[PDB]
Amino acid sequence: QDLPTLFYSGKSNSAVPIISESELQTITAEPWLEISKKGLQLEGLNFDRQGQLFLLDVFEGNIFKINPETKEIKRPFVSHKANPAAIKIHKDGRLFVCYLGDFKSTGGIFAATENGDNLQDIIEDLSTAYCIDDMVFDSKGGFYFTDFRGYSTNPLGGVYYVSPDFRTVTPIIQNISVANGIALSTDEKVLWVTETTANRLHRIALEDDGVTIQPFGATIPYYFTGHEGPDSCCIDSDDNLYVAMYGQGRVLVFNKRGYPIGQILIPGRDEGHMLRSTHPQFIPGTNQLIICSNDIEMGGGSMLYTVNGFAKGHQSFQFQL
Ligand SMILES: [Ca+2]
Ligand SMILES: [Ca+2]
Repeated sequence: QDLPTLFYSGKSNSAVPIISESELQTITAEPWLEISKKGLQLEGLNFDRQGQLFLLDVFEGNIFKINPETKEIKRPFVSHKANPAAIKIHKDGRLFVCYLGDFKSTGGIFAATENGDNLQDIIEDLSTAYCIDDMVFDSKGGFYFTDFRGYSTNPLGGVYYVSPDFRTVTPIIQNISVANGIALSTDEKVLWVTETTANRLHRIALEDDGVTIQPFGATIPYYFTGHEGPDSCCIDSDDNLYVAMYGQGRVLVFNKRGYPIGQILIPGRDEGHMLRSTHPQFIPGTNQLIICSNDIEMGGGSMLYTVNGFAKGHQSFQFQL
């Protein structure tokens, strides 16, 4: 575990650090496992109850299952829906796959066993205009998802909440220029959302009903910078937020109050390599972070990188007892 590590030193230990990105505690990720020498748009990291890693690639729709110990890579099935972008495992073991469809309106969410059986349309694709990029389950089995639509000045995107019985969809926050990453705080009273095409971080304080925003509760604690923008995110047990930066070859880390406290660089970024860092996720029961990226832009491969985060990963829904 002699991996580069993030510590609570200097301004990384302050509740409200006044600091610039160039001054952030920074480490460079170590190569962990090459998924392929061919360029694949890796995304959707998620570990099952047995600690096995699941992920996928957007353009081909391959679903991969990796053994963290042996490093064995399996490709159980392929998405029957176009451009899947995330995998969130349910408490019952099912894999929920978010997909973008035609990037205009035919996205949605389907569920299936880890072998690709029992395909279920959780959020049907053609009846609604959503193009879903990611989601996060609450402790009740309900979930919040990101509507990945629009662009900079055309905020068609937003965040919606699906009831535990999957029968209702409630808008949480709209007018977002491509909602991408999403995460719930450990107490599930704060929702973090990334807006890719406008480079903004959203922090949303929720009422006890989990759907109503507290007065003046949705704010912009951080304005990102650089092409292209923030991507997927996850938290750790200390409520820090890890945000993969798409096209920037890095991951930014924020404390529970939304202040930057860490920075993780992907090797080769300065030369234009592996800039497509899309998703961060912890190996269950540890503080070892895995980050997927790819070198499609340079005709390179698809690689998973690793570093040690500030704390152990949070026990999300798939680990509930
Ligand atoms: Ca749709
Ligand atoms: Ca994403």
